[PDB]
Amino acid sequence: STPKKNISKGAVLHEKPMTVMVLTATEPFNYKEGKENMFHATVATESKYYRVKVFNMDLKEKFTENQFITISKYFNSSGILEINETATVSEAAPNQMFEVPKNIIRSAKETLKISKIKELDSGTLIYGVFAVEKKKVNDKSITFKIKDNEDNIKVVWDKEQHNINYEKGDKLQLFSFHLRKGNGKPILHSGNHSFIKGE
Repeated sequence: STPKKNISKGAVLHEKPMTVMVLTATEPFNYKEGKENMFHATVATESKYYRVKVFNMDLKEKFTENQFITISKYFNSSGILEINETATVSEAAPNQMFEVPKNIIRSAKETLKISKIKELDSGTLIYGVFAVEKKKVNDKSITFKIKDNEDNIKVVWDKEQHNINYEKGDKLQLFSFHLRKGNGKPILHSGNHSFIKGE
């Protein structure tokens, strides 16, 4: 009876309602064959921004820029908000609304330096806008080398390569990539919810 369907392993349920303002939301996309589409979103309170993964497509209309929504029975997976059918998502009441500080909006849309990304814990989910230095396509994987002014890192995508035709010099917007660290150079690797988009 599946109230944790599509939800990450050790995600914590939050029953208390939280009002947020929607900052950004991607289009729905297929992340896994046979599964309902999902989309990525970023959302903010007065004190913080959150990355959001929503697995219920009945909610896309709720996730529009500058809309205030009240969310309850959502899951928290190491700081990432995950929303399925269990959640209640309603239009916010006027007195639940608020001003979002400029610094919160800025840091929500900000891209970390690659050198700084490598300092995060292994398993940290990575988001951001990066320039492509080069790419290698083989049959089983696409391997990007992304760079900024100071550093570079390898990005591995081993899922469907239908719309991953980006080229040298293009900027990629990455969503929910896994930072992998261990015996060797850190890499970013695609995972279940990984998504790439231009612009």
